[PDB]
Amino acid sequence: RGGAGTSQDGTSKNWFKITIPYGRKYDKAWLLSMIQSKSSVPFTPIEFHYENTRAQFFVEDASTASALKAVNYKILDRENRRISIIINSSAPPHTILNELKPEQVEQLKLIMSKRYDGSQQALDLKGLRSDPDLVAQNIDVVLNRRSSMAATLRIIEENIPELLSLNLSNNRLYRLDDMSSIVQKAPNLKILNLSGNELKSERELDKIKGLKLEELWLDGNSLSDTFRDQSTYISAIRERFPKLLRLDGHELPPPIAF
Repeated sequence: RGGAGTSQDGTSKNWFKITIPYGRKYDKAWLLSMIQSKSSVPFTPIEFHYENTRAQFFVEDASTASALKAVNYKILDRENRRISIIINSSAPPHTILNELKPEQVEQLKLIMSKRYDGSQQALDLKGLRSDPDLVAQNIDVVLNRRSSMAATLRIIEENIPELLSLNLSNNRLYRLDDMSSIVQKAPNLKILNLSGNELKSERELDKIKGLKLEELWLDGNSLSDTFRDQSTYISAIRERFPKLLRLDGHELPPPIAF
């Protein structure tokens, strides 16, 4: 019965992840022998596995896991470097789990660099699906999904803290919640896009609102056939993005102070 880790969640279970930076540079048998010979207590590798250049295994007993953190910088390999143990709390064996793992990310950062420009900050991050490089690479970075879009923005934040544009059309993407943060990450972002995408309810622009968009786009989206004339469009849209100046490529009449 219930005492310290039952099949009924919210128990004294608690799962972890050991991830060893630069593991696959050693014998799955050696490395695991040492990360023991120095461990206060014995343990039990749960679903060990490599990933690019790392090795990472889960644990259960919160006590076990934590006695490995003391194995940190203890083992000392061939070339004479120090093994490094990164211990982190987490979900059980490959729980549902979504997102992109460290590699792909530090890999996505590349498509962008070769995409973002410093002449005009034009991060023509357009149609990423149908795109070479990542093309053929299991690289299913789908910006519509919070996950990608997430990192996708973390990089803009982390590397480009002055972006002035962000062509992002066509990328079959609907809910605009996820990229809600951009307002903080992409301040100077003046222009933007969402063109030929998939946005029915203009009520989305309400989310990404905070962008003083001295220019925008928004056609191709269902958001089209759901309005009166090009006037209800402008008049609506124009709200969230007042100082708006251009749109979908056509001329947009002057502002209107008071």
